[PDB]
Amino acid sequence: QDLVPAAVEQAVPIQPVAGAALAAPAAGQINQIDPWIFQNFVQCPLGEFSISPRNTPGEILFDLALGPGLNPYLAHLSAMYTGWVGNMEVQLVLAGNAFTAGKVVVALVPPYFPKGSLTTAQITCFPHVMCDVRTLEPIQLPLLDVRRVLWHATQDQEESMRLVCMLYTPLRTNSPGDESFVVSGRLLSKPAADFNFVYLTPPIERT
Amino acid sequence: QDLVPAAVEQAVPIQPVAGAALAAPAAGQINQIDPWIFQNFVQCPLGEFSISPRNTPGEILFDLALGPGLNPYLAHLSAMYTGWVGNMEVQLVLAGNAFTAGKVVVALVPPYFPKGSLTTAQITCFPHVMCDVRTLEPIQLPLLDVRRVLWHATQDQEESMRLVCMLYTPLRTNSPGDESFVVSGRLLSKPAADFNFVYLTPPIERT
Amino acid sequence: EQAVPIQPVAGAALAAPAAGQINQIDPWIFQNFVQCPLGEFSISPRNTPGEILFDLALGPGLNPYLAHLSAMYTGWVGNMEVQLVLAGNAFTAGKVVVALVPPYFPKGSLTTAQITCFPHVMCDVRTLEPIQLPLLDVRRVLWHATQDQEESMRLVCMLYTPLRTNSPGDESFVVSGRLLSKPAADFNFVYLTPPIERT
Amino acid sequence: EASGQDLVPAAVEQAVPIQPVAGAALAAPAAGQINQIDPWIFQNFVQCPLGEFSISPRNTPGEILFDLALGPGLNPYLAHLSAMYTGWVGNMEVQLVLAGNAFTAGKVVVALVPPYFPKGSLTTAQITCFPHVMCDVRTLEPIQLPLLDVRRVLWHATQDQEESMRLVCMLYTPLRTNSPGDESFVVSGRLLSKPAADFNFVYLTPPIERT
Repeated sequence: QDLVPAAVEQAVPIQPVAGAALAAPAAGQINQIDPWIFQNFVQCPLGEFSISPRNTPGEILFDLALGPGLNPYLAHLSAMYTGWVGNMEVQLVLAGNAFTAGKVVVALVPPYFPKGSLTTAQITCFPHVMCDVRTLEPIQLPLLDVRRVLWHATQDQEESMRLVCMLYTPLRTNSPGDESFVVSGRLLSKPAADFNFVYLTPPIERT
Repeated sequence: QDLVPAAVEQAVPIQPVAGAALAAPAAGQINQIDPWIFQNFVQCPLGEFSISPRNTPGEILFDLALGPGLNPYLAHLSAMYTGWVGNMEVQLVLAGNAFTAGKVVVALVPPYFPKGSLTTAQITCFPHVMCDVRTLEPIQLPLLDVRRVLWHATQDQEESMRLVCMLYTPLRTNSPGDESFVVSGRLLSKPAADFNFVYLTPPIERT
Repeated sequence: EQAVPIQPVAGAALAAPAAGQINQIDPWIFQNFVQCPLGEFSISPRNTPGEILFDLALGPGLNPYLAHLSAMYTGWVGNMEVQLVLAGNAFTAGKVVVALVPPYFPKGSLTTAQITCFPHVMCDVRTLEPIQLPLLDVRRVLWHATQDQEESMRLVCMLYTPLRTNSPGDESFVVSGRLLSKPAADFNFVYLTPPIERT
Repeated sequence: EASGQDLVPAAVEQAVPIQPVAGAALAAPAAGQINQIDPWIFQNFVQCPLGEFSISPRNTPGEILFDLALGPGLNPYLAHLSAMYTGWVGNMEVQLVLAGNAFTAGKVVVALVPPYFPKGSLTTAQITCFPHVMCDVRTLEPIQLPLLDVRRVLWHATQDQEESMRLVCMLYTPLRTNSPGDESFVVSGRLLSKPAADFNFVYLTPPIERT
């Protein structure tokens, strides 16, 4: 006998990817960061968007890319280093009342996947999480570092794992004053447990 | 003395059915699949429907059937094999605001049950789960493999356990702009812990 | 050469608990390869590769003695053992592939490439000894019923690589092949039954 | 024309001067998932998609009989699986079937040209400069030979624009026959393949339709 539940958490599963352990011998240095940067999220420099009843399902709300540019602290430290390697952790927040119905999908698109058009039927094929616009609490995901190079360079804009958000179900409400109720959405990020820069360097302050 | 609670999870109970353990001696092979296919749901190729205030209670919203056709990964691997056996796991998501009231029932209709008309009084007789249209999180169910044959054939459209969704309680709202508020609904699926194909075969790509 | 990527298929040890009886066969029948009813072909130098030389499914109809015994029982189950013979001297060249298609497969054309994807063997036309290989009873039911031909595992023989020989003014020197079969160690009939007249 | 041993059953694998090459073991700690292909695929050889070719007595020494690059496009199974993932690692094992008639004669050469080598000419003067084998068109047994993943990065994207150690078989000596009558046996050569010990893909993706 057994008993299967009918409601479980989302909890995207992963297989741990190595950070500095791969880039160690081929890098001149391995530079730590302030251990408190791992300790809270912070709004990504571009983590801003807004859903609207005039968005068709399938539209990509945002498409971020793993890197130190997702965290204003890492973005500031990146001026003193030539490259980076490791994982990060993102979270999303929405602003919707009980009148807005609709669901979006946040998926972890890997690198080297053909950058083209994604259908709603495809977006769920990736490791993902489904979030409806009525949620109050933030929703987090691990941005791993699937890569075939030992460590990326900061200033060269390497290709890494992306994170895409698609409007799964058409956002629609009842008929109060609507079509003027953009659901705002924000993104915050913080380095995962295995993030660190690669080579100390004069702060060039121009990146 | 004792104390019985008043609110528990749904958690449909099961008795484990054997997968490859039955089909082992009478099959030429037993082919594994990528162990990561077990690790996330993905929208069923036909997992799309929509409830409307113009649906009478009793209407069947969808009726799926156990098989590799519920998962685009299994559906793709099925071209290299002649048959399959095992269990799967489905989940359902809805898109409703706080104004839509109504409940549906998801039941596991067994094979060889007379394919006819099901009343609302009957739908709850099966192992089922009750879901109201206001739910935010997905709701999952185990699609077991009740069968009297050792293993089904992929290309012959065998008869297996179905999964039916009936509008239990009439979906109705208050009176904002309504009758134009179809509650979208989607289905995702993934192989259970005991799924595998039966016989390697040139990929015929035409199924 | 009897090494194909296949598992041992249980027969008559899987159908025993649900069969009323398990009837045996005259053991002499186990010791004589008999010509299958359509297990014969003849390759010509102009036969294009990819052709189907023979195709035949497992069942009691592959053996005259087994076909005669089938009229006396209700069901049958078990494997068989076949061998291919080719008539070619040392001055030939060309290959023939023999595959084991599963007992559920969309019928139609098979290119010379797909035929290799099954558990198969490749055979040169210069092989003296008969090529032996098993015919296992892959199935979903326990034991097949004698009075209705259901899907069973089939042998398919495809001309893989064309024939390269000289030939005199006549008659182009075909390479003829034949196929013989016999019951395996655990081929049995199920339920003794009065032999109905039109079987 | 007969079953005799007047042929060259040179199934001998001359020691190809090349070290072993690590496969998926290098990309495992860099892939976010755990992936694995059907073990039965590792069992039997199968004709490569473009696995057929033919040698005519009018072919000139130096003509490329075939030139095929390492990747999932060498097995129907692997090619079908490659539509589900994004990236692949590992080596391959290839059998060459050259069992021409006993009245024929001629030799070809198979070489493991490394990546980043300029494609194109590959003249007969330099085909032997690579780790190679010399094969006779009258060989009975299939000639086994490895296809290692000599690479610069961890894995190759399943979109195989990458550079992989391609394998090239070139006609070395002209094909000539010896039978007394008005006919030169054109020999039909085949190519079978199967994944090596630790060939593997990396990251699951939606199985695109038009691969």
